[PDB]
This record gives sequence, structure tokens and C-alpha cells, in this order.
Amino acid sequence: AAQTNAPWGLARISSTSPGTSTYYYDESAGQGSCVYVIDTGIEASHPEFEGRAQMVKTYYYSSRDGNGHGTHCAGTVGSRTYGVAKKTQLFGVKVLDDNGSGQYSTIIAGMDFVASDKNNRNCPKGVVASLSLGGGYSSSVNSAAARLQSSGVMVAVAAGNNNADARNYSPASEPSVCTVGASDRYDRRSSFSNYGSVLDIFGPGTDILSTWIGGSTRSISGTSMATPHVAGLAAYLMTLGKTTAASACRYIADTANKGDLSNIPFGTVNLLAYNNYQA
Repeated sequence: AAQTNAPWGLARISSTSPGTSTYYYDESAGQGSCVYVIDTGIEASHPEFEGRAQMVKTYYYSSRDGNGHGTHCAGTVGSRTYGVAKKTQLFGVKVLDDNGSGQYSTIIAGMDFVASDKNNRNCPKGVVASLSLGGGYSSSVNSAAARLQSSGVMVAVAAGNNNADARNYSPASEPSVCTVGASDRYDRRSSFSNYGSVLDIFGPGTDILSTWIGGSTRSISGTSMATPHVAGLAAYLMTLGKTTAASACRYIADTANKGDLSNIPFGTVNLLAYNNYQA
């Protein structure tokens, strides 16, 4: 399938070169998979989600996304126009308040929630969790991410936006999950992207158009935007049967575009997420 005039990041993930604008992908489109977006919520009523998104858990007075960040990330996973995996099921877990903040204890509870809640959902092709959040190093936060991954969920986490080594941030620093840095449309490391040995992969993260609250759209930047590209890619590849939740990060690294990004510090992987779809 071909989506013309796609957001640059979608075109990038199906291309061996920057500078194109059509996204190519197998029409299975993540059907039968599920992606949890652990964030500020999801505006499930947005026409872009086509009834495929729902809130399943909140720790606050509402499950609605009063911020936009979670809706934007969910849109990059799975919206019809802005999403990588256009037929996946999206499940929102609101661990962040409408200011975008959350206590680590709530975030940990949300990860353990997903590890159990997947057993209440129909995801025959597999389960992914996208975590566009983080703070300073916490062994307990890393352990929660490791448990979620161990339970059979492909965990993708943001590297962070500090232009620093991600070893000092959580859950970015957890070895067993997929830690995602950000790149721009010219294949440069995003100016804010964390780096370091703990990163597994880069995805598009600068000037990413996606859904927003109030039935709208906007373009924003962050490792928060790169992470759902990788989460959606994992769901798409799991639906194709090419990989599993336990192996998808490694498979994405195996099959990435290699050596094409600029300003990658010595010791950080030079790997850009790529679907290897041959139309």
C-alpha cells in the first residue's frame, strides 16, 4: 500500500533514503495487534482513530487527554493518516496528568497494569507498549519496564530530550526494553536527543505531524515522537509474523538503515528504524 503526501517520518521508515513523501507498507497494517500508549491519555473520539482507540485505565479524575501529548503519540502509532500501524488497536493508560507530569509510583503501577491487562484483550498478533515519558535514573522504574517486557510486551521507551547520555534516565536506561532516540528529516540526530550505549534504535522525532486534542493536528518534536514510530513498527512487523514481542527490538536493529545518520556520538548505534517493505 502507498500513502501519498505522508508525514516525513512515515515516508522515512519505509525508505532507504531521506527526502521522499510517500509511505509504503503491507496492507495488513498491524491488524490483530495491540499497542498500549502509556501517557496523558488518548482522545479516542478523534476521527483519525476510526473507533480503534479506547481508554482502559486512568489514575486521575478523568481518562480524557487534557494535554494532547498522549493523543499525538497514539496518532503516530496508529491513526489513519499519521500512523505507522493503521489497523492496530490502541489502548490508553493515563499515568500522566494534564500538565504532562506523573509520579514514578503511578507510572510503575501503569506498567504492571498493562502486563496484566493484555490478558483481558484480544491481540492474537501480539502486544506493544509505547512509553514517551521518563525522568532521572530509578532502578524501580527500570524494573517495572523489564517486567512488562518479560511478560510478553514489546516495550519501546523514549531516550529523553536532554542531549545527554541516556544511562542517567529511566526507563531509558533499562537494557531489556527498546530505547529510542530521535532523528530529523535530513537524517541528523535531533538536537535534543539523548544518546549512549543504552539506545537501541533511532526514529523520526523532529517536526512530527500527528493528532491533537479537540479533533485537531499539530507538529511537535521529541524522543516522545520517535518512540511511537518504533512501537507502531513493532506492531506492524509482529502482525506480519516477522518477529515477536521478545525479539522485535533486536529485529528492528537487525533490519535498520545503518550508518546513515549524522552527529551520532562515538559509541551510540547508527541505526534508523526501517520497515523493509518491498512494494
